[PDB]
Amino acid sequence: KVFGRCELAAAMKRHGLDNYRGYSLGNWVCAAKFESNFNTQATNRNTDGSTDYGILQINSRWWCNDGRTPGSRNLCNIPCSALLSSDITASVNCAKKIVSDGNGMNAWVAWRNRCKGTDVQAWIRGCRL
Ligand SMILES: [Cl-]
Ligand SMILES: [Cl-]
Ligand code: NA
Ligand code: NA
Repeated sequence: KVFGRCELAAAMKRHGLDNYRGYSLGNWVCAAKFESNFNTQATNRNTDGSTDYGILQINSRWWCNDGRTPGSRNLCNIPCSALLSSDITASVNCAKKIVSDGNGMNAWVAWRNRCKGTDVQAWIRGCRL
């Protein structure tokens, strides 16, 4: 599914991401825009052979099992294909584990490089939430 901006913001609020670990909703919408262009089906291979999956581009090295990333972990205890669903629950629940692991949203390269230190509230402007 390709979400609209405000549709995704509402879904992420319904799932408890607004101010989760102190990150306002606009941070999560901004990260999703630049990680996946709001597309739940997005996949991208990494140089080390791992793959990123879904709206928040969650990595198979640590977080999910895709059957082809040797020596990797599965800390969210899910198949990576679950992260491509039109239902974002699995992606959100795994992202909550990632953002809580000590490095906050710096785990998402695109967030650090394109959202951190910008007016992230712009990403939810106009939306009925
Ligand atoms: Cl959803
Ligand atoms: Cl933090
Ligand atoms: Na915000
Ligand atoms: Na894995």
